[PDB]
Amino acid sequence: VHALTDIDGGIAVDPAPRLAGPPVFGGPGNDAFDLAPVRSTGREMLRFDFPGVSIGAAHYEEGPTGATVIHIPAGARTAVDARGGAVGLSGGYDFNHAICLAGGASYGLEAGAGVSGALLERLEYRTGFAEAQLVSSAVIYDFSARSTAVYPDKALGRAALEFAVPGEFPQGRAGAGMSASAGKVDWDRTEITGQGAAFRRLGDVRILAVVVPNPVGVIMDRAGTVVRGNYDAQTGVRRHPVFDYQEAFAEQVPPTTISAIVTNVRMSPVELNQFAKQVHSSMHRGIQPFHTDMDGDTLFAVTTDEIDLPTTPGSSRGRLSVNATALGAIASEVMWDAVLEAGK
Amino acid sequence: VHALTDIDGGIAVDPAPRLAGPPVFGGPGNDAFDLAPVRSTGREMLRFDFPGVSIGAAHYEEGPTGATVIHIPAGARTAVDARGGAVGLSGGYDFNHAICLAGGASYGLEAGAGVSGALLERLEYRTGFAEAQLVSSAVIYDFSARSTAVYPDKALGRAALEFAVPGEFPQGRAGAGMSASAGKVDWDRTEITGQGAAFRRLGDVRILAVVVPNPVGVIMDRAGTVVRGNYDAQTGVRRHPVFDYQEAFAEQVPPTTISAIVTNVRMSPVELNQFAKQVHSSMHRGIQPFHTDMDGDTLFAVTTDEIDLPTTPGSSRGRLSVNATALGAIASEVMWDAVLEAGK
Amino acid sequence: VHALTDIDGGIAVDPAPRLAGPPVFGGPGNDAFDLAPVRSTGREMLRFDFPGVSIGAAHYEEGPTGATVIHIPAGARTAVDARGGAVGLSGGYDFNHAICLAGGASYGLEAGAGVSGALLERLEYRTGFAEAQLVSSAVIYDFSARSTAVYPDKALGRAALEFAVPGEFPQGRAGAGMSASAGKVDWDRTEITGQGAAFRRLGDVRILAVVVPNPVGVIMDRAGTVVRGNYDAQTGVRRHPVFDYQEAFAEQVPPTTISAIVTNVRMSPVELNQFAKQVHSSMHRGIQPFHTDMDGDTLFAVTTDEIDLPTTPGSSRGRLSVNATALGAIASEVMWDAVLEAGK
Amino acid sequence: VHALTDIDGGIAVDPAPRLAGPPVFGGPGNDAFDLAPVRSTGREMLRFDFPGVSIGAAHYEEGPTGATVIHIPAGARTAVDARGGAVGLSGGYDFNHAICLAGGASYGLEAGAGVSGALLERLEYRTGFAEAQLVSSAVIYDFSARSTAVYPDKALGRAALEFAVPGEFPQGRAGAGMSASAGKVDWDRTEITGQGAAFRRLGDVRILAVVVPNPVGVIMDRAGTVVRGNYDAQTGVRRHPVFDYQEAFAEQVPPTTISAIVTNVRMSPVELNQFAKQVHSSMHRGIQPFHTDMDGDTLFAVTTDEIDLPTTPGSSRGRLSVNATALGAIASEVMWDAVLEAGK
Ligand code: NA
Repeated sequence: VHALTDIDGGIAVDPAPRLAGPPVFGGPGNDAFDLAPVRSTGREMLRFDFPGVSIGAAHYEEGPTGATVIHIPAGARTAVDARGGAVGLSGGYDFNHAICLAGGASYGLEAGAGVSGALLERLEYRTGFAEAQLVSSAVIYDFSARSTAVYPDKALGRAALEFAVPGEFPQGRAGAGMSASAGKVDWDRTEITGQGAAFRRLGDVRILAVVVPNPVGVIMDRAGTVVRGNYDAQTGVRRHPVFDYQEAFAEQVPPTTISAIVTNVRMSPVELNQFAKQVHSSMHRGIQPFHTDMDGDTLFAVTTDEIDLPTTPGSSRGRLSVNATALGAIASEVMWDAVLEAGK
Repeated sequence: VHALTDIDGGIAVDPAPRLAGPPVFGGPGNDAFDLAPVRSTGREMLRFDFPGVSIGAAHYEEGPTGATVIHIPAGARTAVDARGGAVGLSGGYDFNHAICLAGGASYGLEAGAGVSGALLERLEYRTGFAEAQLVSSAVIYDFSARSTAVYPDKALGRAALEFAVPGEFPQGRAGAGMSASAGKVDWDRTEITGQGAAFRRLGDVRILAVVVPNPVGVIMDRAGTVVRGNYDAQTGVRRHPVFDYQEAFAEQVPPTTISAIVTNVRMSPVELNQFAKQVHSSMHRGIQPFHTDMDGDTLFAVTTDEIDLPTTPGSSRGRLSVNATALGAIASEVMWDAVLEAGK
Repeated sequence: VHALTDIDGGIAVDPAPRLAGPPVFGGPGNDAFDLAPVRSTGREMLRFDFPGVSIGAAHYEEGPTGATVIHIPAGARTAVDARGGAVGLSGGYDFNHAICLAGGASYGLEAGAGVSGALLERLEYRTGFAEAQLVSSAVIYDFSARSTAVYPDKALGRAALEFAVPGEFPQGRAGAGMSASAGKVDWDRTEITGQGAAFRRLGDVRILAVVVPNPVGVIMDRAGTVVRGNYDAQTGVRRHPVFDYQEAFAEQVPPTTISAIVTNVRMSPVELNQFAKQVHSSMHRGIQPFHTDMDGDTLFAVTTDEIDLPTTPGSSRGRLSVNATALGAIASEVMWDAVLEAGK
Repeated sequence: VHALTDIDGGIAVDPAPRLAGPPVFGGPGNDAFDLAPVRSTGREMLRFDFPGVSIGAAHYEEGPTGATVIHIPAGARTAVDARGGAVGLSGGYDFNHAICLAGGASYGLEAGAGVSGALLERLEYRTGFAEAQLVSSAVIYDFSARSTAVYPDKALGRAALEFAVPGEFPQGRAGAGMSASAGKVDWDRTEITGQGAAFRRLGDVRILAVVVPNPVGVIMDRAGTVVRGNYDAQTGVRRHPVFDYQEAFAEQVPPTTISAIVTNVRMSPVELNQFAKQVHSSMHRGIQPFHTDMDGDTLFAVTTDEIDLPTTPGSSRGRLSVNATALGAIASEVMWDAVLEAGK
C-alpha cells in the first residue's frame, strides 16, 4: 500500500465519533469539592520491559482531568524541545527524576510541584546541591472539553507518583489524557483523544514513547487517513483541516501535544537534543497541522545511558546506518504508534 | 483514498532511477578551471505572479554545482528556522533583500557574499545606518554526488543575482539543485534530486515555496510512496530508510534541505517565526527522516507584509479558521508540491 | 572618585561579617512542622509610587525561608532572561499577573503554584482561553545557609500574595531573601545577603528593581569593593573570588540571583527582550563572578506599557540618547542599588 | 584601592582623545580603489606561547578597515554567545579551524569566505565528508568612523589567513580594529578604539583573549574610570553614558563588540557554552553599557581540549575552587586586559 506498511502494527482505531461537546462555562472549581485522587487505568494497560522506568497516572472524576508521571528513580539525562507557540512548562532540566504531564493548563503545573515535594520527602529531606530531585512538567489546556474548572493540583501529582509502577502505562482516557481533544478549527468538530504509549525492544535497545495529544490539528494514520479530530456530524467525515482553512480564506479574505521519548541508548547532550527535535518533527506525520502558534508542543527526550552505539555507523545496510539519526527514526515510528493509541 | 487527495495536483514523479553513483574523491577544484557562470534553466520553468519577488539561478558545469538566489529588492521581514544538526548559515537576518541557496557546503556560503557585494555596488556603495542590503545564505553539501571539488564562489553568486528575473523559477537540476541528492543510508542507493518550487494565489494571498532537498532521508508523496532516494538497483525498490535502520540495528547491535516560504500576508515577528517552524516541520511528511543530526535543514519564512488577515479568526468553516496557523497549513501543501517538483 | 560617583547614593553596607555557618545539607522538612506563614518586614520598608504594582513577602521561621511575590493585577508584558547554568523556572510567560521569587530550590517553585491557584479563585474560577491568570516563578537554593529542609510551599506562596500591598517592599532578610547568601568558593566564607529593591521616577517614567542575590560570586559596590561574600574570618578580608580561583589552579593544576525590573515605558517584545539582557548583564558589575554554570540567574523585565518614548532618539545630549538602551542603562543603576540594599 | 588591584597590570591607557569624527556617508567603496592588503602591525606586538593557535591580521588603508583571523589548524571545539540585538554572524559552528573578525558590517562577512576558500585550497580541495575546514565569522559596523565604503572582502580575508603567524597579535589599530570606536550616545563624542589581546599561562593552563570593541558604550578600567569613548571636547571629560541618558530623558520625556576566548582546558559542550556566557557577561564591567539592542555583541569560546581539570573541584582555597566557573573567572580578567589594550 505505502512505504510504511511493513512497520505498521494495524492499531484498530475506533471509527466511531466522540465529539467533545460545546464549551460550557460556569463549572465548579477545586474549592467546590473535597477532591479524591483516583488511580487512572484507561481502556487497556501497556506493559513493557524497561528497567528503571516507572509510570503513574491519576485523575479527578470531577473534571475529569488528570496527571501522568514518568518516574526514573535513578535520574536521567534529558533534552527538551519546546517548539509550539503556547508552551506551559516547569523546570525543563537537562537531568530529571520525573516528568509530569497534566491537564489544567498553566494551573496544572502544580501537579509537578506535588511530585517534587513528595520526592524530597522520600529522600528524607536531604538537601545537597548535587542531590536535588528534579521534576520537569508540561501541561495541556483541557478546560474546553468539560464543564468543570477542576485542575490537577499538588495532591493529584503526589497521587500520580504514588500510583507509579514499573513497566506499565494506561492507554486512552487516563491521567493527563482524560480530557485531551483534537481538531480545533471549530469546537463543534473537536474529538476527545486520550493519552498513548508504545514500546519497542531491538536487541538490548529499548524505546518508550508517551504522548498526550491535545492538538489544534487532527490525528492521522500511516495510510494518510484522518482518524481523530475535525469530525463533522452532518457529513460523518473527518476532513483534513487544510480544506476548512482553504475555504475560510476564500470566504473571509476575498480579493498542544506534550510527549516523551525514553531510550537506554547513550547519547551526548548534542545528540540527544537533536534526537529530540527529529522525533518531535516526525510527529507532523501523525498530527496535522503540528507545531503551530496555537500549540504548546513540548517533547522530552530521555536517555538512561545504558548501551553504546558502535563507534562507526557502518553496517551491511549502509555506511551511515547505525547512529543517533537511525535511532531517532526507529523511535519516530514508536511515537507514531503511541499517537495512534491515544487516538484509538 | 487519503485525506489530502483533494489537494494533490498529481505531480508526475519519474519512476526512472537516477542514482548519484559512488563517492569519487580527488577531483579538480575552482583553481583548475576558468569557471564561467551558466544561467540555469532546469528541466522546466515555473512562472508565477508575485510582484516584488525575483529569482536567479546559476551553475558551473565543471561541478556541476550552483546557487539559487531569491531577490526581494524592497527587502522583506524574515524568520529563520535552522533545525538540523549540520546547519551552514550566514547572516540569518530578520530582514532580507536576498536569500542565497547554494551547493559547495560551507565554502558555498561565499556565493552569498558575492550577492551582498553586488547589491552594495547597485546601491552605489551607500553605507548609511538603515541602508544595509542584507543577504542570508544557506548551503548543502553536494560534493558526494560528483567527482569535482568546484564550489559556488563569489562570482557565481553575483551571476545568480544578475540572472534573477521576476516570477520565474527553473525546476530540477538548476542552481543550488544541480547536484542535490536524497537517501543516504548508503551512497549506493542515493538518488539525484534537484530543486523545486510551487506557487499558489488565494484571492490576493500569495505563497511561493522554494526548496533544495539534499536529505539524508528520502522524498515521499502524499500517498506515502517513496519516490526519490534509497533506490536499490538489485531490487528496483525504494524502501523507507527505517527498514534499513531496523535491520542494521539487529545486525550490528545484537543483545540537508534548505528552503524558503515567501508570502505577502502580514505577520508579526512572533507569528512569522512560529509560521516558519510549522511549515518546516510539515516537511517531515514529504521527507523522511527529517531534521536529523546529519541534516543542516534550514527554512526561511519571508513576508512582503502587503495584505492583512482579518482581526478575528472566524468564518463559516469555524471560529479558528482564518489566522497564521491556517496560512502555515495552506503553505505546507505548497511546500510539499515544491518538494515533489524537486524530486520529479 | 569614579565615573559613577555622581549616580551613587552612598548606601551604608554593614562592614560586619555575617557568615552563614558550615553547611549541614539536611534537617527537618515541611512535614515535621505545622508551618505558619509570617508576613515579612525585613530590616526596613521601601515605599514607592508605582500604581498597579503590588508586592507581598512571607516566610517560615522554621526554615528560615520565604517567597516574594510581585503582583500586577492588570497583567503586564514580560521578557525572561534565564542566563545561568542551573536555572529553576516555572512558566516564563510573555505576559504575567504575578512573578514569584522563592527559596527552597526547585521545590520552592510550588509557591508560585499557590499564587496561580489563589488568583484563579479570585477570578472565581473562570477558565476562558484568554482569562488565564499567569504566574512565572524562579527559585534560589537556600538549603546551604540553614540546618532545615523546610521549603516555600503552596501555602506560603498564597500567603505572600495575600500580604501583597501597593508600593511597599521589605528590605533585607525577608521573603525569598530570608536565607540568601553570597560568596561560595568555599562555604566557610559564605555570607548571608537578603533581598533588595530600589525605585526611581524620571518625570513620569518609573523603574522598580527587585533582586534576590544568592550568588556563587560576591557583591561589590560602585567603588569596586567587595561588600558581601567570601569573608575570611582569619584575615577579616573579603577578597575577590578570582584570587582564590587563581591560587587553586596553581595548587591543583600544576604544569543564583533572581530579579525583576519593572517599568511603565512601552517596549516592543524585541525591545523588552533586549532590555532584559542588557540590565541582566549589567549586574556582573555588582556581582562577581556572575552568570556562571553554578548560578541559575534569571531576570524578568516587566512593562506596564503606559508611557511612550519619543519616535526619534535625539536630544541635546546626543542623537542616540533617548531609546530603550538609554532606559536599560538608567535601569541598570536602579538594579545595582537594589543589589547593594540586599547586601547591606 | 579596589578588590581587583592585585590582578591589574597597570595598562597605560593614553588620556589623549582620539575622536572618530561624525558619520559621513556617500564615500567611495571597493570599486574606487585598486585595493592591496596590508599586514596589520598595529602599535605593538603581543607575543604568546600557545602552540597550535595562530593569528593573522590584514587591512586596507583605503578604508581604513580590516580583518583579524584566529587560525587553529587542527580545529577546535567552539561555543558561540551571540547576545546583542544587532548581530552579524556566519557559520557559528561548534567546531572551527578559523574564526574571522572583520569590519565592513554584514558585507565584511565576505572576509570569512575568503578564509574558508583559502583553507579548502590548502587542503587541495579535499572534500571528504568530514574533512571540512570550518570558519565562523563576526563583524562590526565601522562605516561611521571613516568616510569610505570600503569593506573587508574575500581577498582581504585570504590575506589575513596568509599573514597568520603563531603566537603573535598586533595591538591597537590593526585588522578588524582599524576603525573600531566607542561611545555613541552622540557621534561627536565617539572615540577610535582598536583591537586588543591578552594572554596568561597558569602552569600548563593557557588563556588567550582577543577583542574588537566597537561599543555603543564606553570602555572603563578596573578603577571605574571611563578611559575611551564619550569624550566631550568642550569639557575634556568622558562621562559615563548613563548621565547623558538620564539628562536626555528629563529633556525629551517630561511628565558591537566581537571577541574570542581561547583556552587549552578541556570542557564539555555544556561547560564551554556556559563558560562563554560568563566571560561575555563579565565584559559589562569594562564596557558600559553592554549587550544592548544596538550592539551585535558576539563572543566565541574555543578550547583546544589539551588539559583536564581535576575530577573534583576542591583545593585549600575551597571546595568549589577548581572548575570551569573558576576558569571562566580567571579568563574574565584576561579579557578585561584585552579590552583595555584595545582602548589604550
Ligand atoms: Na577595487
